[PDB]
Formats: sequence, structure tokens, C-alpha cells
Amino acid sequence: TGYVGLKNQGATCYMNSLLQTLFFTNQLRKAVYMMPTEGDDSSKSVPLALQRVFYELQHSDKPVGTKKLTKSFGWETLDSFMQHDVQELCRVLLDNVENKMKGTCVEGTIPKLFRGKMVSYIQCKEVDYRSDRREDYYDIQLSIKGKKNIFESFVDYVAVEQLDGDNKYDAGEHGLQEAEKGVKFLTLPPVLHLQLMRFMYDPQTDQNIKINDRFEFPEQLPLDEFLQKTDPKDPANYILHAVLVHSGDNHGGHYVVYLNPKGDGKWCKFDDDVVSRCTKEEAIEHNYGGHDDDLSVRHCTNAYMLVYIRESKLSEVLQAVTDHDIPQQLVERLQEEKRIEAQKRKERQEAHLYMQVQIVAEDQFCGHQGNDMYDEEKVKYTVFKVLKNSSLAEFVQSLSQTMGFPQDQIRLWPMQARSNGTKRPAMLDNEADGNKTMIELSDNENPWTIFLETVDPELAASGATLPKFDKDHDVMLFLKMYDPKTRSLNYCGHIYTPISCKIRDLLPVMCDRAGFIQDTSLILYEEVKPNLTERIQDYDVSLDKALDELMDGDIIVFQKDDPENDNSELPTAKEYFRDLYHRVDVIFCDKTIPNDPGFVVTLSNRMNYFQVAKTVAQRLNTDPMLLQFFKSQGYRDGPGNPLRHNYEGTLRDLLQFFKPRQPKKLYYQQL
Repeated sequence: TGYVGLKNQGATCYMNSLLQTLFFTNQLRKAVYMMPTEGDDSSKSVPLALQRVFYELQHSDKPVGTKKLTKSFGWETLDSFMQHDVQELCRVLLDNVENKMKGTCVEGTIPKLFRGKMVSYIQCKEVDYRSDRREDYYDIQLSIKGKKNIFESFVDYVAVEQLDGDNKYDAGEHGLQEAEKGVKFLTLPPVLHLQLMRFMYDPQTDQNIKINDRFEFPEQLPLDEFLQKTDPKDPANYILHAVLVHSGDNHGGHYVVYLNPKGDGKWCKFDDDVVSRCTKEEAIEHNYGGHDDDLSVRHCTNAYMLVYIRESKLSEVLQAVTDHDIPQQLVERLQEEKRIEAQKRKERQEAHLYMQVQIVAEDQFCGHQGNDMYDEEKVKYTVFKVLKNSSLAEFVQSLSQTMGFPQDQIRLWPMQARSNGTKRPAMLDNEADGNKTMIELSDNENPWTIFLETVDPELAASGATLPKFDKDHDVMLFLKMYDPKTRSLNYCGHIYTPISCKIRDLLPVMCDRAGFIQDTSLILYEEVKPNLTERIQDYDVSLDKALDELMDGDIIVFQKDDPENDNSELPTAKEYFRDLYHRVDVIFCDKTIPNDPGFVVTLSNRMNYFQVAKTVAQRLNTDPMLLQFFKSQGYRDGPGNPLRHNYEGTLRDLLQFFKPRQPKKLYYQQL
């Protein structure tokens, strides 16, 4: 189209429609370029922000962005726009530029184009005391309700008011005299910003409604019959320039603008990033209004602001803007702003197409007391920066030197989370998926966690190569030894074993692992998932029969079969996993106390309101009845509605809002 558009409106609203209107106000644009803002802030200067947008709108072929602009004047809030409107934003920018041009060569450019002279008068009936109050104006507000065209609404604006019915002019010494209060014009500015009162408020309630009445406006607007005195050789004939339009309603809509940029009759629809040619009827007669289907919504389209230019001052306002009209100080600065921005994006494109893989060693598995191999928050990984679509062989090659281990004495066991929420080491061969990308091997997982099996250096130096693993008939299992006396879990490494191998044949290995005698009576459990720890019934059966759904990364927890186990808190390993599942440290902070540190209490997830309150009251040396707990929401972090004392559910239900990653915390208060 030649003219470039502005990037998509994101509750920007009318700002774009207004920017284009000001941008194609050529005489204004030239003054914008001639502003000393080479020493201002790069992200807090409104005039430079405009100079950026105007420059891009003139040279760029890509949809011009307005990020920088919204940050410069605190309207970056996603709702702080309908609080104001076009006439206000236009006053914000222009009075910010006018303020920033006082002293420059283009001093007072804004009043020359937009400012006109207006006189409000008050003439008494009996006495002859007038009130010639003279004011300037940049924007003219017009009435819509009951109006058919501009010619009517303009008369309504200059209509003579009467003051009767207990409403009388406070003359002072003459008391309350009945007078008039109409408005008259002295001069009409070259550029007329006429906002239309279509968003009148609705009392009551609430609070603003849009008037879709059919209001007309001409392409040629003679206004020489509205001044105090006519002016020959300079009639007030105005030509339509900009038509700002809205589709929808007050509480939600879409903004576009029909512009006549060189004022030649060639109109263009500036719908955001899509600039297109359009007819004159499509820009004028189609924007009068009339349709009022609340159901239909978009589209019920009509204009809310118009811009006219004086026919005599038409050639000067829409003056040709050459590229030489922009100071090199301004140019070179914006060029470097983008050179830094373009370089940054290149880095961010490299922030993409990259995945980091976390390597965990088996030394982390040692000493773990929770479920599974390791505690997610306590584990220390070895992170690597990997190409997203790098081959599997390239990763292994890079891992060999960075770890100081041979490329043959290591095996990579990927960590895949199972269906029942247990992240266990999966299997993946080196030569099988060698020519495959990492992002498809991880299956769109980033970051990716992989367990690294390394040969024990105590044997490697002596001479020991890492054994071969047959994916078809071999399975890798992990072992854990439980000591009831200490009530703790002791890690016993892992072992490769045939699938057809009986549990019985694996028993001498377990005894030697934990430092026991051969033919020692043991009790074996399978750690399936937390709080589930099924016991192996028969020992003289294969691995495929004993463990349900036999896979690589399965855990077998064993313990010494001894009558002394009964003489302890946690006899079996199954009971141990029940505590770890039921026990939970709850933080109880007082509601009335600001920033209360609180106190932790060890409870069970199967405690009802009674058992919970009884324990907390015991912790606080008081009667439970004097405690009022509150239903919580972790994310909102604020105590919701108070908790009744006849609550049937348990503590588990009250903590469903809290992720396991977060410390549980309930709120209370004293009665």
C-alpha cells in the first residue's frame, strides 16, 4: 500500500488510530523530528518514543511496534485506556511536545495548527453587565443525541442558553440576574479535532453506553457562518482528513481509522497492521451509524472522532516530508537502538533451539531416605548445553571428555516419569537411536534428566570393562536395604540380571551387598509407588512373575527377617513407606498477627478436624474450641473462608491447593 501499518492492537485501543492521524499531519511530523531528545532517557522519554514511531512509520516496511511508547507515560496498564479517550490522549502527547518544543526553532507548533479562539459570553436581561471570558481550544466536543449532521450539532454548540427556574447568574452587587450563556467563535484553527460524544455515561447504572445513532458528516465543511465575523480571501471551508471508527460497545470493541493522507480523495483503511485501499463511501457514508443490534455487536460500526483541514491551509499542513527532514542525530541513534535490539533477538533465537540435559550420578542415590532414587530438591545434577537437534552420538562424544570417562565405560539411562507419578530410570541404547535428534529422543522434554552409569574406578584401574546389556532378556534393578533399628534406608547399588532369573538366585547378592551371611532369611518388597510397597510372595519365581509389570529401574527393598523387628516402631519396610506418605509438616500462622513466623507441626494426612485441632491446641496449650482454622489457597496465599468445626474431610483434602514442592501452611486465630 506504500503506507506501513502499526502492530496489532493489544488493548492499545485508539492509540494506533491516533498515531496515524498525527503521523499524516505532515507539518506536525516535521516539527517532531526537529526536537532535541538525543540526551533524554531511552525508555522514559515520550518525545523520543514518538520520534521512533514516526521514523518507523515513514521508513520501515514491517508493522511498526508501539511497545516503547506505552512505557513512557504510564498507560502501560492493560485497562487504563477507557478511563480516558482520544481527546485526552491527544492532549497528553501534544501538551508534552508543546512543553518540549518551547525554546526550539519549532517553538509553538502545536498551537499554530490546533489552537483556535473561542469566547464564552454572558448577557443579562435587565442590567448590562457582560462576562467576556476568552479561552483557547485544541479539541472540540460535539453532541450526538438528536443530531442529524455536523451543521446541526455545530448550531447546538453555539446555542444561546437561558437562565430561569431558580437558576440565575450570580452578578454580585446586582444579585441573581436572569441572563444568557452561549458560545461564539473568533478563529478556526487549520486542523480541527472533532470528537463525537458517542460514549456518554449511563446514570444509572452502569456506567457508560454507546450511541449508534446515524450522524452525518460531509467531505467539505463550510464553517465561515459560525464566526463572529466572516473573513474573505480565507473562507472557513474544511476538508475531511481522518475518520476514527469503533465497532462493538463501551465494554469491548475494535478501533480502526480511515485516512486521506495527502488530502486528494484517495482513502485508506488503517486497520492495525493491515493497510488497504477503500472507497470514499466506505470511509464516510458507511460510518454514519444506525444499526443497533446488541446481539450482533461486531459489527455495529460508526465514527467517534473526525479531523478536518482548512482548504487554504491544506497545502502547508500536508507539506511533503522528505527523508532529509530528519536530523542525523535522531537517525543514527535509532539505527543503533535497532542494531542492539536485532543483536539481542539473535541471542534469543539461540535461547530457542537449545535444550539443557541434566546428568545425575549414582553417588546421589546414596543416603536417600525418600521414595525412588533421589529427592528432587536435594539432588545435584551436571547440566550440559546441548544442540536441540543434535545426534545422540554427538552428545556421548561430548560427554566423554567433559566427564573424564571413556566412551565405552558409560551407559546412559534416561529418567522417565511413569503413569503413577514415579520418575524411574528408563532404558535407551546408544547405537539404536544414534542418528536421532535429542528433542525427539527426549520427546519434547526440556530440561531432560538422564542417569549416568559409570564403572567403579576401584576396578577400572585394576582392569574392568562395563558389561553388556541385552535389552531383550536383561533387566536392570535397583536395591534398597531397610534397617528397622535405625528406621532408615540404605542404598545397595544396582544389578544387571536376566529376566528369566529367579528371585532366589538374587538373594545371595543382596546379602553380600548389605554385609550379611549367605543363606540369610530376607523379606523382599517391591517399591511400586509411594505408600505402595507390595511384598514378593514366592522367591522361587522369575523376575517377570514376581514383580508386576517388570521394567528397568524397578526397586526391590529387602530387610532381615528377625523377631526383633516387632520390638520397634517400624518393623517392616512397608510400614516405613506408610509414614513417609502420611506424615506432613504443616505450618500454622496466626491470622491476626502480621507476618507471623508460625510453627511447624507433624501430622497425618488421614487426620480429621478433631485430631488436627486437638494436636494444634495441644501444641498451643489451649482448648481446641478456642481455635478457628481457615480454608487455604496457596497461590493466593491468603486465608479463605473460615473452616467449620463439623468438617468431615481430612487434612489431605485441605491441602489439595498446595503442590508437593511447597511447604504446607494453614492459618488460624484465637477465640
